[PDB]
Amino acid sequence: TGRPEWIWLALGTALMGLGTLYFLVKGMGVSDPDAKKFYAITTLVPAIAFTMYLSMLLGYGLTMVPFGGEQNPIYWARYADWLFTTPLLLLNLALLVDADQGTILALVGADGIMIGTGLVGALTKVYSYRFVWWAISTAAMLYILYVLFFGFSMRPEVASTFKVLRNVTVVLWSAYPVVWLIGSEGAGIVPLNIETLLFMVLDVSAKVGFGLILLRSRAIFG
Ligand SMILES: CC(C)CCCCCCCCCCCCC(C)CCCCCCCC(C)C
Ligand SMILES: CC(C)CCCCCCCCCCCCC(C)CCCCCCCC(C)C
Ligand SMILES: *C/C=C(C)/C=C/C=C(C)/C=C/C1=C(C)CCCC1(C)C
Repeated sequence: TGRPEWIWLALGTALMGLGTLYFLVKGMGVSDPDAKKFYAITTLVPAIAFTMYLSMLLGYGLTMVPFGGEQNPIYWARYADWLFTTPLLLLNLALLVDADQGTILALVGADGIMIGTGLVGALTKVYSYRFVWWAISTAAMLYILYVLFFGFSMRPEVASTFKVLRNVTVVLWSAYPVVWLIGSEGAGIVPLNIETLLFMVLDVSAKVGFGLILLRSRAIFG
């Protein structure tokens, strides 16, 4: 289409759809209750992202936000996606290490704050305050990363996959605040189409690459 980032939204739609169908097919037959949860979470995540990617691709998940005296294209549909998929991703981690309920509530809650303040920052029309919201959201993110590293005798398989995915998590999730800051939601240093490319590469890796690593490990089986 006529938005140059369409190709990345189309590619992301395709890859999230394909990942969803792959994991769907893959978890066919699975009968281990514990495995079941990881497959459910793991399939649901790019399923949701598939729909929100599609929503962006078709223009529904896009709005215009006036700031800097300009009419700025903001893909709000990403926060609808992340609002659900990032806690689910954190749930995969939390389940893996058998986290306490209170740690799960702290993560999910921190995560909703992260995304909702990100969303608020995304939609805020006073340019400076956009970054106040960025900052609070980043602080929730840093809280989450804190908890993933310092907040948790588990099976060596679980520990191993958990350390890998945790690593994967810290490196990819940390990139999102940077992209937002330098891209069109923030300082407008990086153009929207490049930003969408970046978020697509992060999202696919954070969702599909992450679940391919998780769904590969025997850590998911009781
Ligand atoms: C009781 C304790 C822990 C601290 C009180 C001492 C006073 C110092 C200020 C707070 C410092 C503690 C956190 C250290 C790490 C940081 C990254 C602090 C960043 C400071 C800047 C803005 C964030 C808000 C703050 C007012 C803490
Ligand atoms: C059979 C397997 C392993 C995967 C098929 C599921 C579908 C999803 C798409 C491929 C995902 C797997 C790799 C995860 C990591 C990444 C960094 C993917 C980046 C995607 C974007 C462009 C690169 C080309 C791709 C089409 C894989
Ligand atoms: C499914 C995709 C994932 C894992 C997306 C993760 C997104 C984040 C970690 C977002 C973080 C942000 C902040 C820390 C700063 C403000 C803006 C955000 C929402 C991009």
